[PDB]
Amino acid sequence: AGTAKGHNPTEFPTIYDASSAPTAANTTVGIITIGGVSQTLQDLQQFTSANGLASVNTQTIQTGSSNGDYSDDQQGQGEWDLDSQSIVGSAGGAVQQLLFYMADQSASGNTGLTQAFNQAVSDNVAKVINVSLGWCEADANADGTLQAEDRIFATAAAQGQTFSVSSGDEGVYECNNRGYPDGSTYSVSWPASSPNVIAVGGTTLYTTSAGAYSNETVWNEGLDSNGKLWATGGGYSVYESKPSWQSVVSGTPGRRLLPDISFDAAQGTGALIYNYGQLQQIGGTSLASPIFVGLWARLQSANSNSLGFPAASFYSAISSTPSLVHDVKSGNNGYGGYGYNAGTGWDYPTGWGSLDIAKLSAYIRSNGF
Ligand SMILES: [Ca+2]
Ligand SMILES: [Cl-]
Repeated sequence: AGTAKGHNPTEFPTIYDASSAPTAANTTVGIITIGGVSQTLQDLQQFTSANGLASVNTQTIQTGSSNGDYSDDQQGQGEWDLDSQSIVGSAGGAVQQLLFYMADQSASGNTGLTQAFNQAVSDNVAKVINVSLGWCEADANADGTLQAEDRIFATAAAQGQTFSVSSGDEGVYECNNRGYPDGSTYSVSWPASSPNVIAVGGTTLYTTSAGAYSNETVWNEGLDSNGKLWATGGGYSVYESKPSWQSVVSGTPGRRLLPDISFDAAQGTGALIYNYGQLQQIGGTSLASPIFVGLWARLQSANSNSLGFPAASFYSAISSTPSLVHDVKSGNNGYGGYGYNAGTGWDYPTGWGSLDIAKLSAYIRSNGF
């Protein structure tokens, strides 16, 4: 029902019932990037100015060597643009500060990215940090990246910071050359599979003619011209054990199940983003995660930044309180009859579904989080 169309980031508060919440003006938000953000900061200025918003206070942080390579990755600017504009829109147009934690591009292995995570945790200034990135968890495990980075995320959670991590864009086929159909062989992304982050999957978002929420289905846009699947990542880690709050999803393996929650990701229902000055309609779970980050930062500002890492509370609250979410029920995250199916309650494509922010805010006021 409803219509599939692109959306300005300033629409996400209306869509996810956040208009009545404070903005994130009292919460600092981080974004992990690969390389520099010089064009992204110009695109952010275009965004805030076009939408008549107060300018956003930004900082850029070289997280690795002094002599590292923090040049702009040109294609990457569109990703940091998606992240930053979607955060600020979802946040209601205001964040206290946006911190870009830039990974060194000339560091060995995945150590530039690991150092960017590390800096965000060590500084402990951002309450919420967006990670619109990932790759096959088995590859991360094989070279020690998984173990090194999980230590950092564990410190974050203990400090009360929320890392939000996109679940992936390959459906169940993350490890098959990043999204080529592979029958019944299913896999998941890192760092989404960490139990120390909030993993965010993807929906197809339908709105009414007045722009209200109508419905969400699983994000699955099928194959591109290369034969690669575009769909929400979801499944379970082969390595990470199930954190005990996930026990409420009965009949699942003893592994970290993902995603936790989901928001808009279909390109066909995606965000209108300024990229090198030009408006483009962009999706991915790289959209869904920044939507969560901006919305969650509103709830942090409503609660004096006192909400800790929220995974356990999400699973207890939502399992007991279905009115807190839009439960996705239709669609699949594979191809050719394979993959996981959405269904009643928690499912592998979408987790609990999307948050109804004003309802969650009322729950937190009554019950804490
Ligand atoms: Ca569901
Ligand atoms: Cl845990």
